[PDB]
Amino acid sequence: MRYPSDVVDQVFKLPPDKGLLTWDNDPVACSHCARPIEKGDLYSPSSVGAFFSDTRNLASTSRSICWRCLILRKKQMLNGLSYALITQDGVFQISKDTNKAWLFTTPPPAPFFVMHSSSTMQHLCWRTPVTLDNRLIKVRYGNNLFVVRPEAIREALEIADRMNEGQKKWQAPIFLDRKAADSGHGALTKAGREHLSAADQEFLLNITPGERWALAYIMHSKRPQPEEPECITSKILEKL
RNA sequence: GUGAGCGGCAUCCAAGUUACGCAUCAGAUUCGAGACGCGAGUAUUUCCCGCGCGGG
Ligand SMILES: [Zn+2]
Repeated sequence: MRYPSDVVDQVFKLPPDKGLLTWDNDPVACSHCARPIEKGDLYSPSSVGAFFSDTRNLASTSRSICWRCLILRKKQMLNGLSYALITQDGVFQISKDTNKAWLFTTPPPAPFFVMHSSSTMQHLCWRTPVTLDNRLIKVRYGNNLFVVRPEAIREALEIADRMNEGQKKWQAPIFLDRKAADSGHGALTKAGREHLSAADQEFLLNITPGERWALAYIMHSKRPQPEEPECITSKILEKL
């Protein structure tokens, strides 16, 4: 899998819609997934409407949308892929905290896309870049493009465990917000400020925003136990 | 063509109501406007201070 639109024909196996124009000009990328639209490929002109708030994330100004993206842009597809992890095998739901911990500590090997909506409904799937290697996971949370490294997540979890192994009252070394919205997101808490060594503080201050967002779900007083998410592509196909 | 470019934390809200610086406490005890200015002592030079003259 190479493009976000590749999930349609590879895990949803949906044939293209009808009434679609056929490109008969010089190739140009899809305005959504940057996929080339060569001669003979089925496309459709852009008709996003006045409620499209993702003009900044458009891959190109070609005003053309491939059929895979047209399938992806359906309301049933948007709602189904709000908290979805699309691997080669199928589509899983990472909405639960345990699923997030499993994904960010024991990721699947194959290429996969990670989606997470920050609101009721958002355009995600055609914006998420593919994660080619599980060591450098690219996560699209709403409008933010996050890079999550599972090794850094594990190291931060170990740092917290060493910090709070003895004290009965568990305290978060770093202030984290699940929405990545608080003005104190990523700042060191007091307990971590005078209970962590210089190296651990330096490591905590030098984590990517995506790692802070992930730890905002995985790092708590009682760490969630990782579990495999349930397959969802059947539900999405049935509702489509 | 710096994962760039583009993007109002913004709108609305009474610190207010009620409350005695007040009650009590000698500026008192002693003592004169009534006393204080020379009619006090001889005759012509003696030791001396400034130097004929000032002066013990
Ligand atoms: Zn596309």
